[PDB]
Amino acid sequence: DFGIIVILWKQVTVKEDGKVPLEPFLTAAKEVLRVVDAFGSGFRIVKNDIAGNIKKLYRANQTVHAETLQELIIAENSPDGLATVALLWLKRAFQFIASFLRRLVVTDKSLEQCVTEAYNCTLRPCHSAVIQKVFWGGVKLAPSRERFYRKLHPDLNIAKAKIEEFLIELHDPLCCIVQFFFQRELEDQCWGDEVYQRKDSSEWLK
Repeated sequence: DFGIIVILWKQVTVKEDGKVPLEPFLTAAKEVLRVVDAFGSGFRIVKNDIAGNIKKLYRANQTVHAETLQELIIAENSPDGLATVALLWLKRAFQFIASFLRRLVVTDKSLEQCVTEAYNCTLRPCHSAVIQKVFWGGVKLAPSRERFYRKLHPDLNIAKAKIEEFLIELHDPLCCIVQFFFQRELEDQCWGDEVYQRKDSSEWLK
């Protein structure tokens, strides 16, 4: 039931105030692991990374009881806060996953060049040289575009249709966080996928 990812991210409603709901965002964040599960063990860094992040956000949020991501980060007011460093990395991961899945659903480039350009414009600068080698090691274990699609949903056309709707819904909450971490001067390395990150949420398809 991969399509559930579309519905949960839609629940991450960013209205005019530009705030991201904390619980709808985190439930939906957990369903993104469906992506590293279809990629396989070579995505361990991304899988464990996101996971430790979804968990740490819950752990951090407590006495603060922030309702949205914005309020939670404001309460810590510190680049080294547990929740803030965690969301910086979680966002970077979805920019990567977003930058990746797009290069897969619209362009005709291989999955390999896909993981490369995606990584190259997001997390690569954030990884020490030794960790970059672990990631490239993991890309050696990558499926082809078709096996990737079929591990998400038995029917290729649906899996593809459903990643497309997902990317549409992940867009504003993720981009709200991206632009927000800069307002707080917390992002100095990861720029992400400029196209996907352009204001419109369906533009990147054309």
